[PDB]
Amino acid sequence: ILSKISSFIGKTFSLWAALFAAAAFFAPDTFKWAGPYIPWLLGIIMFGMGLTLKPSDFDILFKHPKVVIIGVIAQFAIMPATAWLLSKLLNLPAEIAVGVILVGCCPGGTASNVMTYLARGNVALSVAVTSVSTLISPLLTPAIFLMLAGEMLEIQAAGMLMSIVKMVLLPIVLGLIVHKVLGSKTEKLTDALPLVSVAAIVLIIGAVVGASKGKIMESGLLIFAVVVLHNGIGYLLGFFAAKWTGLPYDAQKTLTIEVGMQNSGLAAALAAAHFAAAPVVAVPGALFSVWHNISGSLLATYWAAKAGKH
Ligand SMILES: CCCCCCCC/C=C/CCCCCCCC(=O)OC[C@@H](O)CO
Ligand code: NA
Ligand code: NA
Ligand code: NI
Repeated sequence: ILSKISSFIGKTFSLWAALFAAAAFFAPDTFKWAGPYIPWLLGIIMFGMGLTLKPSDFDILFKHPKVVIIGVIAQFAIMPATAWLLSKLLNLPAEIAVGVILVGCCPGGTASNVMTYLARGNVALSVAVTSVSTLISPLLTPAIFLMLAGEMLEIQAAGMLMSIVKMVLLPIVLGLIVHKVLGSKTEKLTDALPLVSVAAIVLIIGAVVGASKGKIMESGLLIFAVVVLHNGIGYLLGFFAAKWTGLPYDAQKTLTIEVGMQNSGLAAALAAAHFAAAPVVAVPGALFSVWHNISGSLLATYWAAKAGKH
């Protein structure tokens, strides 16, 4: 029972998130109790990621490091640069540009693992690239964010590294330990992971939307269009990054999805933690978490149909 509702909730995530977002846009007091808990809500999500990691998920890293490295490089070369170029070309306000760049600087999101499966790409590659990007993000996300956004607002890069360590790295390590400890019984914790992760992230979105209602009223449509462009250009450059390195079609699909899909929950949590007096900074991350599941689903559905799915 717990499993099949998890799949339905997974397929309908953007609808649930959109309704919670609407509820927060008309009743901000609704989810403002969750604001202070955003880092912990993300911590739970990343704790779930650690519970599902296994040593065989890194077999491809030691057998085929170059393809994995290509994916990780494409992640941190395309999405931060794309966020900066969009911010400059569209002349976005500093607050919004910082939040868009912040999203672009985060690692990939584990949802890319599922979209890659649905798209019939290389799932082992998707899992490896997301895992590696995530584990090195405490160093790379602040470093790139500092370089691209440091002239817009004051950035405490070392402080953000420690935030990622506490919200990402330690929960993952706790998840790895708990799993090595529990062994096979861990399946009974991960049976709850999809619904818990969905509840946590919609709470983050609702808290972010409520705190920035006024800014969404004046800039909500602009931010949405930037997210669509940022996510979409990611797919495009990820695809051709794979094609021009000579990788096969299944890997092209994987890195398309890997690059365009982001750990946008982390971007929202970092903005809440470090830019709390500017709530709109977290809005790009919140919207990205919704849109990239819609866009990734459309892309995966398209590629599955091309691969012969009835
Ligand atoms: C369902 C399984 C339950 C297992 C629980 C494991 C979760 C462990 C996660 C820990 C992550 C905590 C790191 C969170 C610590 C950083 C929070 C912070 O300092 O920012 C200030 C905020 O209050 C601003 O809003
Ligand atoms: Na992935
Ligand atoms: Na990505
Ligand atoms: Ni048929």
